[PDB]
Amino acid sequence: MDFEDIYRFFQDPPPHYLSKELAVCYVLAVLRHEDSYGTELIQHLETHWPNYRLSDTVLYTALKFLEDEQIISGYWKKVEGRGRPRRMYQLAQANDDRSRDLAQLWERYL
Amino acid sequence: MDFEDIYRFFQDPPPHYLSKELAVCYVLAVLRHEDSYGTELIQHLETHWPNYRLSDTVLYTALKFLEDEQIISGYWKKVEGRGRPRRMYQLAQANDDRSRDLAQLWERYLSS
Repeated sequence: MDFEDIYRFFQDPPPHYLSKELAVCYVLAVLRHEDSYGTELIQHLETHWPNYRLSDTVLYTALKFLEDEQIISGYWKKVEGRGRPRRMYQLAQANDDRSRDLAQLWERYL
Repeated sequence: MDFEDIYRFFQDPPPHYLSKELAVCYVLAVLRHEDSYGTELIQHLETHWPNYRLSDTVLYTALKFLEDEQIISGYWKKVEGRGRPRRMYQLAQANDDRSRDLAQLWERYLSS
């Protein structure tokens, strides 16, 4: 323990990993603006909201929930230069106040 | 999970245990107003700032640091109707008031 290490923590504290509940609301906040995919949802968090991180396990949990609830749907998309397609997600509906409200819990949490 | 979990999470998330760094600043914020003791420092944190908790492990890390750096000192106090004495803590007299700066870091963190 030492003073440099203290103001360190305060000037640039380490991030927290999202819980499944936060992850659901984050993912919805993103998809309300653009379709996305797992790798990007993780990376976008680190770049846009660097006090937070998202693991593959929690991301999967959130996506499975949102699919089970029919709030999002998945689709395959080509990736230039690659044979293997990419699994994209989009909001399942045009108008869904549930997705809007959940996204708003994220923006209010922040 | 279900949607009720979600709203319930946002209404009352699990509290965050203080890191050793935040615990040093919290303890100093307390001691700038009053002498205190371990069990009180832990309880006071939860009662006044319920989004946080302090463990005995992290508290004793913080207290040992602050004693080793000569910012705080301890003394023994007699508790009514009890054999076991109580270790109290207070800011030591010093020229360089290290506690102000660190206490500020707590309060600023709270508003952030």
